[PDB]
Amino acid sequence: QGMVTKIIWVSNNGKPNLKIEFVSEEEKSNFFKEVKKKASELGLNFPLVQGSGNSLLIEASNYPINPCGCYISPGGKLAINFGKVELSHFILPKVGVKTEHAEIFKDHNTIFFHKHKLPGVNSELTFIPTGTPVIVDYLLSANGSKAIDFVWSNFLKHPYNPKLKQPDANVKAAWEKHADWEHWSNMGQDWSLNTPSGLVPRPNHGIAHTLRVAQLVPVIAEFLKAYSGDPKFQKLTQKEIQKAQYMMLFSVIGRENDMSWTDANHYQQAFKEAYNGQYSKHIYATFKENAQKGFLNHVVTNKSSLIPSLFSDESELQYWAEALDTGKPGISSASGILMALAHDLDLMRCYDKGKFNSLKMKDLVARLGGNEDAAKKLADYAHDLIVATGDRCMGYGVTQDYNYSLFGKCSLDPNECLKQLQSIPKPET
Repeated sequence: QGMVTKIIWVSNNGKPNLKIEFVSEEEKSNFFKEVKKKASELGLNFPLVQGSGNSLLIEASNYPINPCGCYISPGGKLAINFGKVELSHFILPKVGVKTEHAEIFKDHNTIFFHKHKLPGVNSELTFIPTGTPVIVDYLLSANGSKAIDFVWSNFLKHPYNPKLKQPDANVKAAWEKHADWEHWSNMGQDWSLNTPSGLVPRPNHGIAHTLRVAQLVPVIAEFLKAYSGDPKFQKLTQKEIQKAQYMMLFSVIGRENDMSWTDANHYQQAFKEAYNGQYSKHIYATFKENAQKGFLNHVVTNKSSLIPSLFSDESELQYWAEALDTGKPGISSASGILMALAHDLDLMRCYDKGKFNSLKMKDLVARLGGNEDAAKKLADYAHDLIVATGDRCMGYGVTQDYNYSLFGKCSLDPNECLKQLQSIPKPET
C-alpha cells in the first residue's frame, strides 16, 4: 500500500512540523487510527494531530517529557523521533520514506531527512503524483515489462527488410564510382545469425542489445554523479533516469537493416546521381518514422499507466516522442548525454579495439572527469553484460565471438535475456 500523497516541512508556531497529505479522507482516518493505536501499545505519546483537509501533522518534540516528534538537527536537517524503533518500522513504509529520502539508522528511533531532499520550510516531497490511477530497476516495473513485450513482439523479433538488403541496379552503379565509400554490401551485413535455438534476426540490434543498453543507463548515471564533477548529473533525479532507461527500449525498433549513418548518406547521394537528381528520403529518417509510429502506438494504449507515473504530462511525453531517434536522441542535455553514453558503451560488440578505444573510450573518460579507473570499471560491466547474453565482443576486454547457444536462448526470449543481465553484479562508486 501507499496511502500518503506527499509530505511538507511546515512551521506552525516556532516549532518545525511535518504535514502529511493523503489520497482519501478515509485513508487519513485509518492512518490516524492504526498509528495512534500502535503508539499507545508501546507506551508512546506520538504527537499525531489532525490538520487542514485530509492532512495530518507531526508536531515537534517535547523534551524531556515527550521526545517523540520533529526537531531540527544541528546540521540543519529535519529530524523525527519516533520514540521506539518499533514505531518507526510501522510508520515509514506507510508514508514511503526510504533511504533515498532520509537517514535511517539500524536499530534507532530517529530519522534525518536529507538536506537536498528537504532543505527547509515549505519544502515538499511527493510520493504519489496527483492524478495517479489505480491500475487493474525500472525494467522490472509493469511499465517497463509491457514496453519490453511491445518492442519485442512488434519490432525486434522480426527480420530486417529484404528491400533494404541492397540498392537497385541503378543506385549500385552510382555507388561503385566512389572509391572512398565502403561497398554497398554494408546494407546486408549482420542480417541474421544461426543458433541452436533458431535463426536470430538483426543480431547486432536485437532484444539483447536493447535490454543491455537500457540496463546500462542507471549504472552510468551513478558514475556520472560521482566522477563527472558536473552539477547537471549530480542533480539528476531517479525519475529522469527511469525515463531515459524507458526510452532506450525504443532505441532501435525503427531499423530495417544494419546500415551505418554514413552508408545511408551514400545511398541518398547515389540515388541522386542515378535518377537525374531526384530526392529520396534519408533511410535514417525512415527509421525515426518507424520508431515514432511504434512508440506512439504503445503510448496511447497505456497513456493512463505512463502519466503521471513516469511522464509528467502529455506535453513532456510529446518531447520524447519528437526527440526519439535511432540509437541516440542527439540532445546536449543531461539525459541526452546519459542515453548516448549507454549506446556508445555497447558498441564494443561491433567495433574493433582501436576504433572503440579512440572513438568511444576517450569520450567516456572525458565525461568521467578523466578518471580512467572509473571508465574501466564501467566498461568492464558492459563487457560482463555482453558475455552474460552470449553476444560477441571485439572492442574491449576479453574479446570473443558469439556464444551461439547462449546468444540464441537470450535473443529469442526477452525474459531469459533480462534474467541473465540481472545475474551480473553492478559496480560501485
